[PDB]
Amino acid sequence: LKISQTKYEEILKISKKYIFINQVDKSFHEAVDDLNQQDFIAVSGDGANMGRKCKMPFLVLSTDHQIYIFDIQVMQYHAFESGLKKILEGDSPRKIAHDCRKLSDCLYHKHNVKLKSVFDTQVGDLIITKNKKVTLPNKVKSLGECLTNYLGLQQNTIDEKLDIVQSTERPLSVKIKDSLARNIAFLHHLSEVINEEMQLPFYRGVECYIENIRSSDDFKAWELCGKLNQIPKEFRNAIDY
Amino acid sequence: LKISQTKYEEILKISKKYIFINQVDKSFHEAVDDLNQQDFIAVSGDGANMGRKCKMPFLVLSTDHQIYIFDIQVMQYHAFESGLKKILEGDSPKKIAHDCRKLSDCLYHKHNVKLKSVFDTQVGDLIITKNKKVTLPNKVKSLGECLTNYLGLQQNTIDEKLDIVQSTERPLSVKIKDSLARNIAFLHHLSEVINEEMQLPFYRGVECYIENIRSSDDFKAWELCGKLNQIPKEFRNAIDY
Ligand SMILES: [Gd]
Ligand SMILES: [Gd]
Ligand SMILES: [Gd]
Repeated sequence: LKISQTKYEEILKISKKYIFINQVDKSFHEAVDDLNQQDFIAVSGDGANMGRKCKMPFLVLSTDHQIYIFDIQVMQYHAFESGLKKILEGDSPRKIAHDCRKLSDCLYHKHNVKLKSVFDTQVGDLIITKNKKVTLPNKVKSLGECLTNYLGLQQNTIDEKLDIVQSTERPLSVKIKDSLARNIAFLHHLSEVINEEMQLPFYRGVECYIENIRSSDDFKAWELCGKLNQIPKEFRNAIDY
Repeated sequence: LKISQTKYEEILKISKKYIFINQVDKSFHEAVDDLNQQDFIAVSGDGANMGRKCKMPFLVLSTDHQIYIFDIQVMQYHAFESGLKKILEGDSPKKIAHDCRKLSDCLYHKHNVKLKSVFDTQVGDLIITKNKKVTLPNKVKSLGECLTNYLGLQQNTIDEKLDIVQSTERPLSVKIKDSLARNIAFLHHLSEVINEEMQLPFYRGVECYIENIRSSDDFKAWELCGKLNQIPKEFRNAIDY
């Protein structure tokens, strides 16, 4: 694990505590209001794996503290008109996704929802790789490959083959709901790690600031307190790469 | 304004709804628990403007939704031993600051708190500027300048010269509390804007993903659904500058 044991356990608990929503009722509106209080929500690709060829049977969204499964098959367009569309189309919250290409296609052509304002962790991995290796790799990384690489999770964490027929059977099984929740549970976290890893020069510049006065002897420190309109002398080399 | 009118009004409300804490009591523990639920908290530089030369009379911390003013002059080290130290020295939450140089100095030498894990918006404006202009500027930007530049706020938003004598008199005046709260109110939002503006290639790569399949005709779209281990054909061009 590259995440803490504490944080891992907290996410595992979140994975078990999902809320399933299959009517536009008070729990729906409470979910929509919680999603709208966040800077970032995560959206799973589960349910959109055929792009524009098929409607989504469900839509999995989370905050950093709570996972929601919306039963799109049963609520139909009502779930979108009652708040999900504005969430997905709006600037805020930003949507975290891992490879939103098919999600975007499915939402637009099957649900009339134009996804906008996304943090894509697959794109982030490509940016981190380019920053390090100068050129892009020839292939992209799966969500599970990223969860292993960035968080240290075991290789089998994501259930990648949900069965298309069971996903459309109702009542929706507990086994499928539990898989959907586990498959989204680490995505919020992944995004925070990838965002930091994208910004290595920035973070070196921060570390220069945090130390610049604090580590100096008194006379030096007092001289620097009078020169705060200036960049620290070691800053340019710090952020260099 | 470069922020929405709605968001502006939300932040001005937060600025008025601060909580003042001057004893290690139930409100204090409530605040520490709230701050520890967050990915990011902000920390104002107000109170630390002489670095190591003087103790902080107050410490102002905020979440995205709530401002807290802690009376360090009255609580003294109890406030740090009761939860503030671990917050400020821990990896999580990350602390947003604008120019943490003196804050870091004061916290360590006057309060035995080693600030760690910071997102510094002054550093972030430097990174943005270097990205755009190739080289670093010859001066740094104040918090007020960055608020105007990035959020569109008016020039006099920050009260940059708190009255030293009223800052150490108790009861702490409403005028000083109100200033302290106004001076931190916009810092969380500033950090979110600066974080996005640091990452322009990333965001163009994201827009490439959102459009790649969605904008294609059906034939192309379906071919692309069979080639998701590959990078979109225009992605390099998108992320190039
Ligand atoms: Gd988080
Ligand atoms: Gd309370
Ligand atoms: Gd925010």
